[PDB]
Amino acid sequence: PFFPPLYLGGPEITTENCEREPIHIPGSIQPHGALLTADGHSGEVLQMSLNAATFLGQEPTVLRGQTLAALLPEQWPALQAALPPGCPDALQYRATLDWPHLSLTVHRVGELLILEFEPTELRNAMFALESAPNLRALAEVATQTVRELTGFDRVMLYKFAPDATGEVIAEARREGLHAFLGHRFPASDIPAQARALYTRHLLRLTADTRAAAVPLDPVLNPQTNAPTPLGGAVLRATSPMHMQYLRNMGVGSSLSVSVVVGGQLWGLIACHHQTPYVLPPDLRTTLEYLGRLLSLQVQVKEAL
Ligand SMILES: *C/C=C1/C(=C/c2[nH]c(/C=C3[NH+]=C(/C=C4\NC(=O)C(C=C)=C4C)C(C)=C\3CCC(=O)O)c(CCC(=O)O)c2C)NC(=O)[C@H]1C
Repeated sequence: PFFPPLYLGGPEITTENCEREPIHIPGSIQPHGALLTADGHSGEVLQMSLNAATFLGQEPTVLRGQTLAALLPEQWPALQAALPPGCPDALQYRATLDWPHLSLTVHRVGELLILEFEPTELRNAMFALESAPNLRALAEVATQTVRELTGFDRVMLYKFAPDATGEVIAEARREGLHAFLGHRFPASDIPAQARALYTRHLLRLTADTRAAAVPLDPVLNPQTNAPTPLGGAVLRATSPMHMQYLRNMGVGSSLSVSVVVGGQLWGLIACHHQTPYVLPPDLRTTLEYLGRLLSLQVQVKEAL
């Protein structure tokens, strides 16, 4: 069972109890975007990240209490129609706004809407994946294609063994970087609660491995007096234990995509950049689609 989070009197995480970190409810986000939560009926703004002013151009005490009908009068009616009560937490409403461009992503958890604001601004990929004659070739073409699309310094295909140890089975990397190909890593480097979360939510990232997390205020959802679930928010703050691991490897930006085969976490497409780096929201949607394509192709090939 999970420890309480830091804001409910829980301990700082050490290597003795990695697996008990409640990574899904950090109560904070990464600073390259802004997050609001709102009531799914009234559109009343219930929580905001403390940096929301410098993104949305209003005072911090002024935003709390207002409704989305006032703030987003064009989007509010379509948002309600798109995410009605009872819909699953995987469904996403997406829009592009002009601002004094911002990408808006919304999902629903229970009676709460979660709004993510970020600045914004493939045919041949599909047939490259289908053409591969064996599993190795598919792995190599997948990492090389993802690197061409994104510009990341390193793209790995990271495969889980039955005992949850991992191995880099294919790799595309920048000239001068040393190889991780064939190296194996202990199960605890990606602990059990992360592996479970990564089976339901297929993409996550750390844009800057040195940036401090920005709190949500208030930290608890006023509907429930309980933590806000952020498992489905890409702006979710990353575990400080993983951030340190990345800094010690010399990585400034990290992103991975889940490869899910037969409902099981088969591997990750895992990406590194040496400097901080924000991938555009449109291009993340493409990566997500490639992960599903790769999952189907990996399934049929493992028969042979
Ligand atoms: C005691 C805590 C430990 C710990 C926790 C932890 N790790 C993650 C997430 C990831 N770890 C990854 C491991 C690797 N990346 C690599 O490049 C290599 C080697 C080539 C390894 C072994 C990966 C890929 C992830 C996923 C995220 C990403 O793509 O960057 C988490 C979950 C983080 C989050 O989602 O908030 C946690 C809690 N890792 C340890 O090593 C010990 C100290």
